[PDB]
Amino acid sequence: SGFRKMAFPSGKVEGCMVQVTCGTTTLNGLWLDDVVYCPRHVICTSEDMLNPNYEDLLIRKSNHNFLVQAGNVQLRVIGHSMQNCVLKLKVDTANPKTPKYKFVRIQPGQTFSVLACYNGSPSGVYQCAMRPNFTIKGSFLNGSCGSVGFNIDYDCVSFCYMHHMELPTGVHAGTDLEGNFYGPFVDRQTAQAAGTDTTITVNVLAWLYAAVINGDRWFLNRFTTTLNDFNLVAMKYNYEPLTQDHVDILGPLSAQTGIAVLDMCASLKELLQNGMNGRTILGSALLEDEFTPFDVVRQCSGVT
Amino acid sequence: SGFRKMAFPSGKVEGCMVQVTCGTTTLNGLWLDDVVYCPRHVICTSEDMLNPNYEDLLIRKSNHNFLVQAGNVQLRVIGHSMQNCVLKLKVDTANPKTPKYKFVRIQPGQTFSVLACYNGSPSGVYQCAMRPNFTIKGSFLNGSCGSVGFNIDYDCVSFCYMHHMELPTGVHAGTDLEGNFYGPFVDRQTAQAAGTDTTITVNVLAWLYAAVINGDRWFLNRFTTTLNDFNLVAMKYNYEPLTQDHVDILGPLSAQTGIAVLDMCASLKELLQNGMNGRTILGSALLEDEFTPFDVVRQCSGVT
Ligand SMILES: Cc1ccncc1NC(=O)C[C@H](c1ccsc1)N1CCC(O)CC1
Ligand SMILES: Cc1ccncc1NC(=O)C[C@H](c1ccsc1)N1CCC(O)CC1
Repeated sequence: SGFRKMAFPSGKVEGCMVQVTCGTTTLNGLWLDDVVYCPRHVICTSEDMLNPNYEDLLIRKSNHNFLVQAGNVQLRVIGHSMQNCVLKLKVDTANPKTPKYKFVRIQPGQTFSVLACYNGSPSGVYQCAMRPNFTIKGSFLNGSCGSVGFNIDYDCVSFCYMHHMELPTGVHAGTDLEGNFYGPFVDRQTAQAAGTDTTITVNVLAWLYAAVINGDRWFLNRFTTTLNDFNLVAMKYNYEPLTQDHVDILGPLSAQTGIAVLDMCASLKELLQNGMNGRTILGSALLEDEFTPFDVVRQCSGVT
Repeated sequence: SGFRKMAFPSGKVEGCMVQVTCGTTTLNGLWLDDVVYCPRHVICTSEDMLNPNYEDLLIRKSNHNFLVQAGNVQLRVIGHSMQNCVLKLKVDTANPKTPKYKFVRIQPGQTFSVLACYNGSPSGVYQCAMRPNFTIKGSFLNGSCGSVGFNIDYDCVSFCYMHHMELPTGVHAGTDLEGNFYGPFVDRQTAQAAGTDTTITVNVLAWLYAAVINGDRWFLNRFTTTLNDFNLVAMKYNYEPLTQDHVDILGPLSAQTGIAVLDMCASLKELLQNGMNGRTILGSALLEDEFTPFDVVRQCSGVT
């Protein structure tokens, strides 16, 4: 009973967080095996944040300029390299707390947990989604760079995000663990506007199925629709188009509740057209889109 | 930038979770030092869940009947006792991962993180609040009993909740770590209706200050009010009365934003009277009450 925005347990990731300092800038690093991953903007000065040439700035840096501290103990840096927008600091000690891990590049719509950190210390954990405009609506202050996003599959942590930038509109941009930014964002203090923040339709449907499983059923109507009819409505409301792939992924939720996907689309269509009329669904007065069909199944079944 | 429902990092608590089995019932235990804490209803049979006499049922149990497993290794039970609605299983080994800890009994309005567990394994972490009717709106399935609620102050975990029951209305009831239920709830399969779920006014105000700090300012009006006038409005909308103690606790947020507490009360008064008019605040279409003034300060300052 109940449905909450739930994050993965953060323990496995807390054991990886370290502090990285270069000159006067301190941010967070991710220590996995004998490598510490951190945003390359740790090497940047204030007078050159507008147009930094990272290859040129990195030439002035040596192994001893990267100060890596794990808890209150210093790690010895024996190598450093730049991979896209991340630095990889080879240390002389493998992290004894290295969990089983993978690096994955997620697609928009996919959710993940963020372990927000400052000075290599965790402050909190929250659930996020890669928005369709490749931003994330996080909670990050100065010093949070290098904090990571991840998913967990039993004992394996799939790292998907590393925090790099705050856009002038208070939304967030970052990279996968290969240093490639999600979206068109660049690690420089320049005008970077985000595109349309559309709603993740498949996630809203999954959340409506979670609502039905938990007893919130007022929004269920006597209607049905087609993928094409639904998508005309979705386009009007800045919702992502629904594909047959999305219909297939919602299959288990459709099977559990006995509500066909296209019937749930018709319910969503009426909620978009009429609003909630001051009513709520799973304690929300808006349509939640940061639960994937996988998250709903996981939470509703109790996967550990 | 940004404001999220954030949980404490769960690592310190994950290292305490164990599985406790008595007969055919398996639930979660909290292993701190050489004691495992778990709900006493682990000893109950199905044919006696209506009116169990726990003292009498416990007489038929011995140390060897409580199976405690930490990871995949079995703990040896050398003593057992009942303290209110929790059992304390003395084991022969101190938990090597025991964090610094305290047991606290929280008041309604206070928030905490829950590490939901099944079979002694963590499934997720989410943020909760002790409702004014002493229930919690959690996300718990069968097998989640013994999962705990907690707050963290740097290196010290203050355990405040242990999950025991699901009420017929899908809300949750449990105890502090001394085994005393929050509210009037009892650990038996009987009719237990919850009282009025009123809104935690001081928390809503704190969240409105967080909204102002993060740029959502449309709701700020040209008005002010008094504690007495505000409280008449709060009573009408099933909001908890605001006291001078609450005004004092909001002081730091008032000082940071330059918005007097009574002016923020007047803004809240107009939001209650007029609604949001299809607008949102910190991505919510309703007034959020599960952030305390302390949580807002913590998140907005970056405490680790
Ligand atoms: C400030 C912040 C808040 C929340 N999340 C992230 C950040 N950091 C940034 O956006 C990085 C950026 C940068 C550094 C090197 S090249 C570009 N940033 C440094 C801080 C500075 O005040 C203004 C530029
Ligand atoms: C089922 C559940 C879901 C979410 N959170 C908690 C629970 N468990 C309970 O409410 C405990 C209760 C009990 C056991 C011993 S005396 C009373 N409960 C066992 C399960 C049973 O089906 C019906 C009674």
